[PDB]
Amino acid sequence: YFQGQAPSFKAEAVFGDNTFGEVSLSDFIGKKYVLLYFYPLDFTFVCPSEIIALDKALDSFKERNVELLGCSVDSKFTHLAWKKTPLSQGGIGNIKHTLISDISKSIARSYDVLFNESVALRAFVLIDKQGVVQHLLVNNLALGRSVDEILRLIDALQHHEKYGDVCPANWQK
Amino acid sequence: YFQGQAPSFKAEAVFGDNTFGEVSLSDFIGKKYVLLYFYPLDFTFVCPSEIIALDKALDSFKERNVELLGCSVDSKFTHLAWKKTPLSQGGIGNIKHTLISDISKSIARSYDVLFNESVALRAFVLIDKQGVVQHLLVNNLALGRSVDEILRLIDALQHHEKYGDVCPANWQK
Amino acid sequence: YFQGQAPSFKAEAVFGDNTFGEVSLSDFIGKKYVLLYFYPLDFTFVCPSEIIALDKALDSFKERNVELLGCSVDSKFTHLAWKKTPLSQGGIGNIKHTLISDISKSIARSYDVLFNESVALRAFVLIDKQGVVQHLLVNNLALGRSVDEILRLIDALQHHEKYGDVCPANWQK
Amino acid sequence: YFQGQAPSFKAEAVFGDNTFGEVSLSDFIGKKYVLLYFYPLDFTFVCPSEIIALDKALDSFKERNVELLGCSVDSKFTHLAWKKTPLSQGGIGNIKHTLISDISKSIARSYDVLFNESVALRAFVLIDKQGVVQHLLVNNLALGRSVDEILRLIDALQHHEKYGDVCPANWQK
Amino acid sequence: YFQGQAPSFKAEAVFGDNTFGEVSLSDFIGKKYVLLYFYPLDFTFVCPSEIIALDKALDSFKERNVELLGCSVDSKFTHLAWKKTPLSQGGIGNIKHTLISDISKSIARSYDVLFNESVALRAFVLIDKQGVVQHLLVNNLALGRSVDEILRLIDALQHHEKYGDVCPANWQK
Amino acid sequence: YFQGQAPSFKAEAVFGDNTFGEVSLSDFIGKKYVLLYFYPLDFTFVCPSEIIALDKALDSFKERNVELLGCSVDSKFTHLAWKKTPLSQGGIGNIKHTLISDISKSIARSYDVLFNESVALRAFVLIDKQGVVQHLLVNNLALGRSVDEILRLIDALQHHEKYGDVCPANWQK
Amino acid sequence: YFQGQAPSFKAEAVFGDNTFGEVSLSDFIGKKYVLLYFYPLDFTFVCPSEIIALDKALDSFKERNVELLGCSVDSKFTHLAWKKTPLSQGGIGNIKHTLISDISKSIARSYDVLFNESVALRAFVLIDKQGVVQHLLVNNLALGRSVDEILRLIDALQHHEKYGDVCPANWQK
Amino acid sequence: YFQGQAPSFKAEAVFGDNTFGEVSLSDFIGKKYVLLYFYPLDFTFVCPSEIIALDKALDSFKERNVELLGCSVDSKFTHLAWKKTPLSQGGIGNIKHTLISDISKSIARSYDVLFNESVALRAFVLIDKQGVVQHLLVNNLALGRSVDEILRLIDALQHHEKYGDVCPANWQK
Repeated sequence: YFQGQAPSFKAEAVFGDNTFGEVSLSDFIGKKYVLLYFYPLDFTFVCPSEIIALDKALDSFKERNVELLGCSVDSKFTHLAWKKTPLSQGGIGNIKHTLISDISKSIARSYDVLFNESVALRAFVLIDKQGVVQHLLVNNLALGRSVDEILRLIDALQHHEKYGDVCPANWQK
Repeated sequence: YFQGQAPSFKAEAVFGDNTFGEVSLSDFIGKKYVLLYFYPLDFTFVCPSEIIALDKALDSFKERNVELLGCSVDSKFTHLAWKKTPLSQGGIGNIKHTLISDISKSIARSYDVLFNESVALRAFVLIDKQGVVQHLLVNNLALGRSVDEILRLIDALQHHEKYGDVCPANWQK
Repeated sequence: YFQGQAPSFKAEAVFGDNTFGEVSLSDFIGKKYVLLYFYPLDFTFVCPSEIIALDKALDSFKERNVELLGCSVDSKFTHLAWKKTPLSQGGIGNIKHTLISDISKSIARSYDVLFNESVALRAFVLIDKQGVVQHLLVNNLALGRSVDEILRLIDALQHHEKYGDVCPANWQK
Repeated sequence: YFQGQAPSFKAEAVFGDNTFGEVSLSDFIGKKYVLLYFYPLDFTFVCPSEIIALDKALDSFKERNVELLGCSVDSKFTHLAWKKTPLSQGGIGNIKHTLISDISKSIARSYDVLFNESVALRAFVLIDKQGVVQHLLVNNLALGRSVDEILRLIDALQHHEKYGDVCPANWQK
Repeated sequence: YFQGQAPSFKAEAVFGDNTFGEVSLSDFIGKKYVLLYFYPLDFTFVCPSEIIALDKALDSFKERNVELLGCSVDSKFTHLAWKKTPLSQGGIGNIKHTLISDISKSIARSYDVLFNESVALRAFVLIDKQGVVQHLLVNNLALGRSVDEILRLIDALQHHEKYGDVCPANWQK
Repeated sequence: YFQGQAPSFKAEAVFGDNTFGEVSLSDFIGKKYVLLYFYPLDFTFVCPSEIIALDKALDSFKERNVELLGCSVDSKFTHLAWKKTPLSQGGIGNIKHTLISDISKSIARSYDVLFNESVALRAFVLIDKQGVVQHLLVNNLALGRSVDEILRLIDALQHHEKYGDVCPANWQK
Repeated sequence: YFQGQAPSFKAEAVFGDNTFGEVSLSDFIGKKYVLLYFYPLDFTFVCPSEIIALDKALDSFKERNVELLGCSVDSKFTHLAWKKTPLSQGGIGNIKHTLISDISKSIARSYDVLFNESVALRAFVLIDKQGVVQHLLVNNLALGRSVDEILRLIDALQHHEKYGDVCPANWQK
Repeated sequence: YFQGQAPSFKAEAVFGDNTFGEVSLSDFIGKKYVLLYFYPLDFTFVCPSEIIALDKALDSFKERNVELLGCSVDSKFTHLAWKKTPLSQGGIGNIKHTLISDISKSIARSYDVLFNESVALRAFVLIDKQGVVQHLLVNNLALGRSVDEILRLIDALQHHEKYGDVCPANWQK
C-alpha cells in the first residue's frame, strides 16, 4: 500500500484526443510522476470542480513531468459522452488529460477509496517515477481548491529526491 | 480508514512535562486538529530530523490549534530516556510535544504503517476536529523538511472548512 | 431463484418523466407483472435494439398490465444523460418506461447475469404479480427482435393462470 | 450457467427403443439443439401433461433438429417400468424420446431446479448446437400447454442465429 | 451411531394395505423392535431376494414383536407401482410389511449406507424397543439367505435383555 | 467403513506366547477371517466375560480359519500384566489369542466405538479374507453370551461366499 | 499456561489408601502447593525411578506442605494393579501419594507433555497455593535423581514468597 | 516445545563489547549450554535484579560452559543506551553478557512468555548443547534471587548427562 509499489492496474481510458485506449500504472515507471485522482460519478448535479481545476492547471503538471489520471467507476463510453457535453449543459468539455474507467470498481477498492461497493470517494494520490505512493489527500483536502497545494507537494517531492532530508545542527550519533 | 473516523487508540505517553499519562485520539475531538506522526525507533544512529523539525515549529502548530503526537513502537520508558539524552549524545532533548508509545504495535497496524511486524514506517497523518483523516504523507514526503508543507496543508484544510470548494464559472447543472 | 420470490431489489431509477426516484421489485406485487431486462452499458457504439424495440411496444405491455424495467450497471445520472441524447447522436431519446440503476452490481449478481464483475449480460426476466419468475431469456433469445416472443409468453402466462394445465385424454390415476 | 456452456452431465437413460444407455449433453454438440426438461417424479397421481404433450409434438422437434430429453430423479429402471405401464393405468406408455435418470440429483442441482434436496421442479431448458442456454421456462410457463410456445422460441432462436438482431432505423453511433 | 439412539427419521411410506403414510422410527419406541433394511433400487433385473425372504418370514418377526421396515432411495409412488407389479413380471407383489421412501437419501446417509450419493448398500439394522442399534449386517451377511440368522440374533437379543451376560466361573474381583 | 476395506491399523500386541509384537489388519488378507472385538479396560471389577468366552471357544474359531483379535485402549504392558494375573485375582490368565493395544485410541475411533474420547465400547467386528466388514454387533449383542451367535454368522458368511444368495422361485426379470 | 492459573483438571485417582476417588487441581487452592509429575506408562520394563524416589522423599514434601500427584495416561484400575504388584515383580508397591489417571489424555495435552497422542513425556510441574505454575522440569532434569533439586526449588519458592526479590545495591530509579 | 528442539531464533544483539551483531540459538549447538532469560522492558523504574544478579555471577556460568542470553521486546539501540546509562541513573551499566532484541515479539511468543501482545514475562530457560529445553522457571522462581538455584540445576543437568538416572535397589523387570 505505502510500502513499495502503489496498487497496479490495467484500465480502459479516454485520452485527451477523445480516442480510446488502455492505461497501466506501470506505463509511467521511469517516465512520469502520476497524480491519480478519484471522483464518484460522471453526469451528476455536483459541479466537477476537481477535474476542471486540474485540467486548467495541466501545463503546471506537464512542466513538472506529472501525468494526470482521473478515475471513476463509470465506463469509458460514459466518460466520452461527458466530454462531448459542454460545461454549460453539465458536462466537462474537452479536457486534455486522461480519464480512466474503473468499471469493475477494483481500482477504487485497491486504493481503499470505494464507498459502499458503489462509487469512489474523492482522493488525490501522488505516485513517483518508481511507482511508490508519496501522498494521499482526502475529504476537505480532496477539493478542486487543493490544486495549488498538490503542486507545492510535487515541488517538495522533487526537491526531496534531489537533496534528501536535513539533520538538526547540534545532533550527533 | 478514510471513510469517517481515523482508527481510534488509547496509548501510554510521555508529555512535554516528562510526566507519564494516557492519550486517546478521541480526547481531541471538538478541541484540536491532530498531526499524528510515526517514526521507526528511538536511540538509532539516523538523526531524528522529523521530531526535531516538528518541535522547532511547535508554536506554528499551537497558533493553528494543532496537537502534535509522535509515535513509535518503543515504550514510554524508552521515550523518557531518549528525552533525558541530549542532542549532542544522540538524544532528542526536552521536546515539548507528546510522544505516544505503541508497545503492542496495534496503532502502526491500524494506520497501515507497520513494517515487517517490527517498526512503524515514517508517516504524517492530519486529523480534523471531528477525528477524520485529511491527509497521509509518506516516503519522500514524510521527511523533517516537510514541516513547511504540513503547515500549508493545515492552512488549506482550515480555509476549506470555512469557505468550501469553488465551482467552475461557466459550469451549470 | 426459481423457487418462490425473484431476488428482491431497491434501486435508483429514471422514470418516463426524466424525474428520479426509487424502485423496489415488491412495489409491483399484486399490481403488475414485471418484465425486468438487463443490458451491459449506456453510451456504447452497439445500437440499443432491446430498449428501443421494447419502448416501441410499450402500449402492448401496458394493455397486458406489464411494467417494463430496464437495468444496467450505470448510474441514474448516466441513464438521464443517455435519454437527453437523441437517437441520431447515439442516445436512446425520451423512452417512456423506467431505467433502473445497478451501480453496486448487486441486482445483476442476484439474477446471475453479471459478466466478469463488470457489466450485465443481456437477459429478459418475466415476473408474475406474486413476484415469481416465469422465464429467463438469454443469448440469442435476448435480442430486440424477441419482443413478439416475450408478448406471446405473457399471453401464455396469463392464459395458464386463468385455466391451468390440460390432461392427456386417455390418462387415468 | 448462462455464460458459456450449460452444466455438463453424463447420465443413464431409457431410449425410445426401451433399451438402456448413457447420454452426455456434449453428444449433441454440432448435431442437435437440446430441449432438456425436468419433472418431479414418475408414477405419481398428477397426470404427466408435459411428457405426453412433448412426445405428441415429437415430429415438430425432429423437423427443427431438436433432441428432447426428459429428466427426473428416478432411476432408469423406474423410467422403463413407467413406459411399460399404459396411460389407462397411470403410466406414460411407449414414448419415443429419451428419459434420462438423475439418480444422484446432481443434474437438477446444476440447473438450480432441485427442490428440498428431493425432486426436480418443472423446467424447460433450450440449449443450442454449441451447448449454450437460450431459455429457461419455469412455474406457470413450465406446463404441458407450453409446447406451442417452446416451438415458437425454437423458431425465433433459429431465425436469430441466421439473421442477427435488427437496429432501430434512426439510431446512429 | 452405536452410542444411544439410532439415527432418527420421518419418512413417506407404502403400508401392507397399499395406502400411503408417514413413518418415524420413534413411533416404535416402547412398542416394537425394528428390523430396518436397505436395498439399492426398485424395478431392477437383480431379483429382490431380501424383500421376499423377509416377507415370507413376516409371521416369525410378528411373533417376536419386530416391525420390518424396507428402505430404498425410491419414492413411495415407485414402491406402490413395484407392489402392483407381480413377481412373474419383475415386481415384489403385495408384500405385507412397510416400504419406506428415502427420496432425499438422508436416511441411507445417516446409517452410512449411501453408495456414491446415489443408492443405498444392502444392510440389516436391528433396533431395540428403546431405539438403540443392536447389529448391523452388511455385504455377504446382507443377503436374503440371512433371514434364519437375523431371527437367531433377535432371539439372542431378547434372551440377553431378560437374563444379562454370564460370568466366568473361576473369575473374582 | 462398510464400503470396501475395514479401517486399517498397525498396533502393538501381546500374543498367546506372552511375547510382544506388531499386528496389522492387512497381515490377515488372503489368510484368515478376522474377529476383531473391543472392550473398555483391563483390570476393572466387571468380569471379562467376552475375552474369556471367546478364548474358551478358540478352537471353534481356528477350525473356521478365524483370527481372534481383542482390543482396548490399554498398553501392551498392561495387557501382559493382566494375563500374568490369574482369574481368581481379577485377571484374564494366559489366554491364547492376541490382545492388541490401542494406546492412541485411533483404532476405536476408526471403528466408531470410542466412548467420550476415553474407552472403547463393546463391539464384535467380523472381517473377511479380503479385509471387508461383514458385521458389527453392539450393545446387548456384544456380550460374552454372543459366542454361539458369532460362530453361526461365520458359518453363514462362509456358506454365502461358497453358494451366493437364492432367488424367489416365481420371480422373473 | 504460565500466565495465571495452571490448566485445570478433574481426574480419577488411586489414593495412598488404594481407595478410588476424584481429584481436582483446585481442591488444593489455599491449602497445598502441588508437585504434579508425568510419566509415560505403568507396567513397563523401564524402572519407575521417579515415582519411587518421590515416594521415598514423601515426608520431605509433607513438611513443606506439598501434595505429590503422579500422572500417566493409564486408568485408575491399572494404577491400582501396579501398586498391588511388588517392586521385585516390576511393580511400584504400596506408594503413599496419589496417582491420577489421564485416560482421555486431556491433562497431558493441557500441560503440552503429550507425546504422539499416546503417552505423556516425563515432566515435573510445581504449582503454588494460588494454582500458578512456578516451574516445569523436563528431559534430563525430569529424572528420579532430580528430587533433591525439586525440594531446593520448593525452598526457594517458599523463601521468595516470604521475602521477595533483592535489588542491586548501587541501582537507583 | 519440550519435545526436541527449543524454538529457533535469529535476532539482533548487543554484545559485551557494546558492538552489534546477530545471534541464532543454533550458533551454540555443540558448543554451549544456553540460559535464555526474558524480562519485560528496559529503562523502567523496577530495578533490573535479574540482569544484574546473572551478570554478577557470569564467571560461574562460563566455568560451566553456559552462554547467558538476556531478551526483551526492546530494540538493540535501546539495549545499548541502557548499558550506556549507569546503575546510579537507572541503567544496567556495562554488563558483559549478550542482550538480544525481540523487536517483532516472535521470540517471546515462541516461548509462550508474551504478555498481552506487548512485553515478555519473566522466565529462565535452560537449553542443552543439542538445543533441547531442560527447564523453564517462571513467576516467583523467575527472580534475580534464583541465580544460586539456576546454577544448581545446571550442575544437576551436567551430572545427569554424565551418569544417567538411578534405579531403585529392590526393583526388577
